[PDB]
Amino acid sequence: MDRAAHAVEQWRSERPDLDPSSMIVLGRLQEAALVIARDRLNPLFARYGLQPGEFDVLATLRRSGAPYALTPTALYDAAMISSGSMTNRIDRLEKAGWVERRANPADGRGTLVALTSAGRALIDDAVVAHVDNQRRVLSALSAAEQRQLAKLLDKLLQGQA
Amino acid sequence: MDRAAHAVEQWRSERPDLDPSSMIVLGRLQEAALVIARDRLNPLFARYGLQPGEFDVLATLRRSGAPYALTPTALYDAAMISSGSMTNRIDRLEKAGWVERRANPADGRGTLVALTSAGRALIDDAVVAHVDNQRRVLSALSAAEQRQLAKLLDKLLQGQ
DNA sequence: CGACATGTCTCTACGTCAAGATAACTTG
DNA sequence: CAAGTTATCTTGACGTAGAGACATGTCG
Repeated sequence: MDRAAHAVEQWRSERPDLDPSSMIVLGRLQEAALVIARDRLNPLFARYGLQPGEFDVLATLRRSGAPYALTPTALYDAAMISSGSMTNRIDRLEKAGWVERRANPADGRGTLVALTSAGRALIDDAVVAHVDNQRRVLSALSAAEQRQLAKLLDKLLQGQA
Repeated sequence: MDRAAHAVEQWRSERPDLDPSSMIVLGRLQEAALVIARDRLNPLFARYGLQPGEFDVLATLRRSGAPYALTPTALYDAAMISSGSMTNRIDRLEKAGWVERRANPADGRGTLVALTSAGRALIDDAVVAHVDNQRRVLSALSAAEQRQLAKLLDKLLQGQ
């Protein structure tokens, strides 16, 4: 029995008026996200000098195509964090020399965050190591099992939408 | 296309030398965990005056049975957080009157964190709402799909 | 226009990790 | 005993939400 299953057995004993079965799937979802980030993905980003959120900004800039420049709002909408938290991520990356701010010509309120050449070289390198890492994380599942997990998670996400 | 699928399409265009397929399942895993906690689970805990980690401690104490008393170590092992972070959680709950610290008779180094009557009443109500909340969250999946999701996540966790 | 909305940062306040401290426990 | 380990808290550092501030964009 894993953590989620054992916790459900305790609740079945302590509150027989309750059906706590839902705790298994959602507990394992939470635990999987935490463990995979903490033990597998984040140490790799750290070897490149990046926090996970910093890797995410560089990846979002890079995959958006030349000239690898996005507004803070596009970045925080993509990252699903607050505007102020995105300011902090940009500040860290800017000080490290991986991105550069400039005025957005399209909007007087705006800023464009752009990859530097050094930032682009870093993420171009890290993304390959990252995907290799992700594949190893998933290797306990067959190809078909990974596809079905992706489908089940999409159905669950569409449910929230 | 959802967020993960669109991100993968961008990578396929920008780095055709790369196979970014793994990003779909792991991106959706991360997004699902965040969105469900942010939009569904954590607001409910807040209605009871609890942070998610505080709910978790009270739940761990309650489900362990009378006298609902566990050591900080048993708690932080169950929560998968560090010892110092568990101190903070206990501090918040104790100040709020939901738990009480006492010396552990079994270990001179140790403490027992125990539910108060008010803390037990709080978690006994909140856990019912929480389970109702979880079931609605999962209602987009059939019973068989939820079982399959649970099995696939267990296989993935054992892999780690 | 003035009223309202948005982009973005600054700021407070909090949960978190890891390192360190130290009393007490374990081991041999 | 003497050395090593564990329980637990304290502490510095950092990411985070979201309120607030303010310049600039949008609306009738």
